Amino acid sequence: PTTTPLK
Ligand SMILES: *[C@H]1O[C@H](CO)[C@H](O)[C@H](O)[C@H]1NC(C)=O
Repeated sequence: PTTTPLK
C-alpha cells in the first residue's frame, strides 16, 4: 500500500 492524502 501507499499513502497519498488529498484534502
Ligand atoms: C500510493 O502511492 C502509490 C505510488 O504510485 C500509488 O499511486 C497508489 O495508488 C497510492 N495509493 C493510494 C491509496 O492513493
